[PDB]
Amino acid sequence: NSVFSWNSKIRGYARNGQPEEALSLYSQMRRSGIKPDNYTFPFVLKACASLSSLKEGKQIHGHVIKSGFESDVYVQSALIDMYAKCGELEDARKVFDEMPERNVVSWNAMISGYAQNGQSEEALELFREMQQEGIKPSEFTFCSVLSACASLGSLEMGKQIHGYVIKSGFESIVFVGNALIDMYAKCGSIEDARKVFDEMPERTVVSWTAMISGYAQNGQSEEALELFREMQREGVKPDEVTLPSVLSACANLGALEQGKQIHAYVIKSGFESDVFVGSALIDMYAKCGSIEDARKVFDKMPERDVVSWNAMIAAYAQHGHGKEALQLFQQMQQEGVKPSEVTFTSILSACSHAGLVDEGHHYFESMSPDYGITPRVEHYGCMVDLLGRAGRLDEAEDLIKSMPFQPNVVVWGTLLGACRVHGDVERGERAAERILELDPESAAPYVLLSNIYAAAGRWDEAAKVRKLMKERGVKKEPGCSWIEVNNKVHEFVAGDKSHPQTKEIYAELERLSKQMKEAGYVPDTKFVLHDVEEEEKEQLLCYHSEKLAIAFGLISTPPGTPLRIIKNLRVCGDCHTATKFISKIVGREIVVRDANRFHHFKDGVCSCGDYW
Ligand SMILES: [Zn+2]
Ligand SMILES: [Zn+2]
Repeated sequence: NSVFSWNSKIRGYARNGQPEEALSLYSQMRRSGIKPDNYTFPFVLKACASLSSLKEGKQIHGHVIKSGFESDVYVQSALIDMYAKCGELEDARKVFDEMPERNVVSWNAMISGYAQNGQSEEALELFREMQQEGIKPSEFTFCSVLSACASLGSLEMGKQIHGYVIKSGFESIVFVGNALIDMYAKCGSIEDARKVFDEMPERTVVSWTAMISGYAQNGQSEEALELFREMQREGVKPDEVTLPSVLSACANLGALEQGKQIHAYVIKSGFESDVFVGSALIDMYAKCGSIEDARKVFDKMPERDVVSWNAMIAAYAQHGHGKEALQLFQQMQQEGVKPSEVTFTSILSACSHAGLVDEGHHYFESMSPDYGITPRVEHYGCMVDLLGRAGRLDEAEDLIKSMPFQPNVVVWGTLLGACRVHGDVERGERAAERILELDPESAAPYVLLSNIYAAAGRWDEAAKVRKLMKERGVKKEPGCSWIEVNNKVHEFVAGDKSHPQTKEIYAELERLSKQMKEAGYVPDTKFVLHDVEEEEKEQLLCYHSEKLAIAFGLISTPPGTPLRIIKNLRVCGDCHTATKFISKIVGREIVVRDANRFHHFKDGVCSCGDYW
């Protein structure tokens, strides 16, 4: 016999998903006295990479040295790919540098090894070095560096690689089209991603999934759903990767009935038992204001891993069911499910929204000694929110300084929001400037500080803050409220008159306002950000978008039915008070999801405890 027979059988096993059989063959060849050649080693090393077995891979490296093939280009490229897929990028790089000759396959193995393992900068650096030497990149090369740009968020870089793909005539390769959509979406230019998606002559389910995900991640949930319907019209079958993004779009919109329709499709198509689909269903029901249906999904799941537990814990957290989240955190450990840093963000968030100060401190301090997990900046952010709700503003600011991280806008905004609740003008002042230094084009610090000054009677400084905001050309996005009625999502802006039942909506607000007034409600116009007469301020206040949505819900659903409102920005203090009164008057539960919290208004009381 000869090595050519063995190579044929090893090639067969290695390319049919039987790496262990290929390696078992390689061992037999060794005993039989037939020596491998430069064609055997890539297949056996690829088998090692398929199993993520560094030990055997290192043994084969030893055989490559002894056999005198330390200079063969294909063997060395196979060594690179083996070390990379085994999580040893330094060993792979060492092999790449010592090579006496490299072809394009060797560069792709090293570049892709970096991109697939997070080191996006070194991947692009390697790619720049590759182009100076004049080595033509293949379509796989471009897919790797496009994924590196997507990770880094550098849009201008991806635009460059896009031109390079146009130059190399790869723009019609299906994989390249998918990689470009993914890059543009994650870099923020969703229109250019759609431009690529429409131009593709051939689209797979991966192509549709990338376009749908991009829309869903950039908040554009309606276009995601429209493309998901279009995808069914063209005959492209969604799979277990498509559905989470579709569910995420439903989650953002808060359309509970649209979510249940996608849930039934999930059941029809047999994807319900998929673990990411189930976690997405939990999140979707939670985000749609139905903690009961999220719990039903969780309870009937045949398989519950860490992301399923995290999703259900996070679901209870954002609804302020703090004790239930912690009960689940305990139950999850008793069932042998190890927490992650995501679990701790959720249970610390649960302690925040429910005011469990002592519980939050103990969990946070227990992260490093009692688990393997060192706190990240979001865990410190949760703690700053916890201290803020407790009125311990000094502790919270000191924690921001004493933090072993760079303070970000989230952590300062948390403190700034806490300053508004507790009337801490000077600390609010400091927190605002810190936010402006980090993000000068954000409107939230200006509006917040103006509110601070106004509540404290400092009308002059409040006006100068608003004046400075207009000067710097910074504008806040208009408010917006959505409500699902009869399987349709109705949108309202402040003072809306475009709805076909405007007459009945405004008439219902008139009737309702008479009952609120008789119950003690007194409009507070102090923070109507409009330089107009008092009587005009009260008229604007009457028709803030969440009260239009509540009124539409009241005339469109039978009495006693819960109402579920989604607000894009924030529920102003007067609408929060107003909705407390309304919930008792109409005998309904009213659920408002604003940017930060879930407000459950029940019998004159809100679940947030008047801190948001
Ligand atoms: Zn309001
Ligand atoms: Zn509330």
